[PDB]
Amino acid sequence: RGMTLEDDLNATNEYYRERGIAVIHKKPTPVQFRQASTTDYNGVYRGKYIDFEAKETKNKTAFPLKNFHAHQIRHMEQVVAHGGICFAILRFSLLNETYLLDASHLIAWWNKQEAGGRKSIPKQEIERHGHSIPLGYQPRIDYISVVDNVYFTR
Amino acid sequence: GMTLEDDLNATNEYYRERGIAVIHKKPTPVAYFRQASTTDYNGVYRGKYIDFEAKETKNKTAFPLKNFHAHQIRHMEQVVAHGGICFAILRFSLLNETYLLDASHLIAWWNKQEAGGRKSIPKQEIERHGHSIPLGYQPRIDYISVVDNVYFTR
Ligand SMILES: [Mg+2]
Ligand SMILES: [Mg+2]
Repeated sequence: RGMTLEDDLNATNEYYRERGIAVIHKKPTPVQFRQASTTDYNGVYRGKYIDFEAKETKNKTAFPLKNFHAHQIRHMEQVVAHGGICFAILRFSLLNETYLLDASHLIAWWNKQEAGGRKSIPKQEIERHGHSIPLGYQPRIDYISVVDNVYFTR
Repeated sequence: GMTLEDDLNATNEYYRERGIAVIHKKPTPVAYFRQASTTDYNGVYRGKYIDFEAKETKNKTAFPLKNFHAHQIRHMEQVVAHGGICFAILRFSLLNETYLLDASHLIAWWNKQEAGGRKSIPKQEIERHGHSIPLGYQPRIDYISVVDNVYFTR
């Protein structure tokens, strides 16, 4: 059960809410299936606005940018400009490795792609600029532990 | 668009395009319409989490609490506990009056119902504890001007 990144995040976000750690939800799918103009997850943690998109790939050496679209990137650009904590949770399924990558890096790669660059982010770039997320029983994907250390004054 | 919802859509689009704030209305949960587990609007402004519900009434002396449900109130309580800016935008359509009321007040009034309290908030109470929101061509409902003056230090 619960194999996909989406399933793991559902279990994780429910845990964070029920245990009083953070209030983050996956936005309902736009019906009136239309394509969303924002990222799928957002909420509040320590008074700050948290916003992220989560994608996974079977690729073992690079993360395909086709997993994202222009509107999501534009939205992330706006969130960053307004002081929100924005990132992508990227999983390499076949390696059981999940990373948190700040939106600034995803935005840059998306733009480079648009400028004629490669259409996938090399995994080494994600390891370099991103943060490995601890996996466990509960929460399954402890991305808040990473958010704490990266975006707040410990 | 004449409804409060339409006015907020036009207002939020303006705020995003002008680089003032990034706020969106969440899609309605779904040929069966599911009831939302959170309030309809959230986003970021000046690095803070913003969250609100917007309702309107044709009543000219009090705002019916039936316009909100338990799930939304509980969500607001959680947002407040986690340091977010949370409020309700209440519009008296026939008076052409729109107010911002902090969640703390809405929560208090809503919880008093089960105790035997009235099922509506007197407009006088909203004027007393709430804040009138300036109306215009663009933005139509300038609630961010109120948010900035009420939740941030000059
Ligand atoms: Mg999306
Ligand atoms: Mg709602």
